[PDB]
Amino acid sequence: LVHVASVEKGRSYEDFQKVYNAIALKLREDDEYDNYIGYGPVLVRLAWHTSGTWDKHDNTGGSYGGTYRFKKEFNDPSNAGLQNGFKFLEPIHKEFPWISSGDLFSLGGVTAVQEMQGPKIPWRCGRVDTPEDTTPDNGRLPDADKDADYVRTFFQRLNMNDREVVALMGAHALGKTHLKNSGYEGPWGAANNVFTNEFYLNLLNEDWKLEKNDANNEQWDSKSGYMMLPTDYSLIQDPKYLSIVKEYANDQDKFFKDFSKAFEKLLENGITFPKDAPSPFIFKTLEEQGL
Ligand code: HEM
Ligand SMILES: [F-]
Repeated sequence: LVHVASVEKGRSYEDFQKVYNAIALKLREDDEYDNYIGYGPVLVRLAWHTSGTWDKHDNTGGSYGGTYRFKKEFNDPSNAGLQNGFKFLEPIHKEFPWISSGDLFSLGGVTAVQEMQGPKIPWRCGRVDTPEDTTPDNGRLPDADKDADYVRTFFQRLNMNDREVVALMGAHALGKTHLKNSGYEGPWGAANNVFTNEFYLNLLNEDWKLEKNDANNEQWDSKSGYMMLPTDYSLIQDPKYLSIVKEYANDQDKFFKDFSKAFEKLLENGITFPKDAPSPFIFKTLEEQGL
């Protein structure tokens, strides 16, 4: 199967800029959510979980179809907590009903990263809604208590290499883990809603102890109050991952650049862009538009 991108009929850059804007403003205005973290991180996760189902071998899942809107995907245990992101975006969808679900879901992540001072993430449009029968089964998203060979292996199915994996992981600077959702509890860092390389810095410069949490899973905790999933901690256990973690903890700049490529790619996996499609869009932030 091939998924051809198909621009929403007669729409162009500034149409999408308006949708960025709406999302970016609600982000600004509902800022009490999760004890002041806001919606940015949960939108980033939604963007990733809606693309992260892709299977490179047969082209199933992925961001195209917006399948997250159907009961099966929406209630995947791996998706617990994301309801809040969909619930944020539902009113934005009603105001721009002409946008595909795939475009909304993925644009949400791109907006959230920029609005949190991350790099610009070129974004392309033309995900087309597909029917309920195209929804991938549960279980394509990664288990948290696994190791480096598990993470490398898992991410091969997304066509991501070592660099992309580590870059994309740095997204764990945003938000926290929530016991009721995933069986883990605690943020990865302090600058909870600002996109930085704090993730690689905390990985390397904290003294972690392995511990049981109240759900009876183990996680690596620091005296500072931070945590790391075993998959997170695996990135310093693997010598080839360690090297790239060092690079990013060192050069926020090279990380932003790499994350930007990986995210767009992640968000576009599975999609065939016809030869005469529009170039990727780069959207202005609220601050660039004087807010
Ligand atoms: C081995 C790969 C990964 C694993 C095992 C993993 C696992 C998890 C878990 C258990 C949570 C906490 C969920 C909760 O309790 O609310 C989480 C949060 C999060 N993940 Fe990942 N994740 C992975 C990769 C990624 C990627 C590739 C991205 C995006 C590029 C990402 C972005 C986020 C964000 C932004 C949050 C926090 C959401 C919030 O605070 O509500 N993660 N992840
Ligand atoms: F995640």
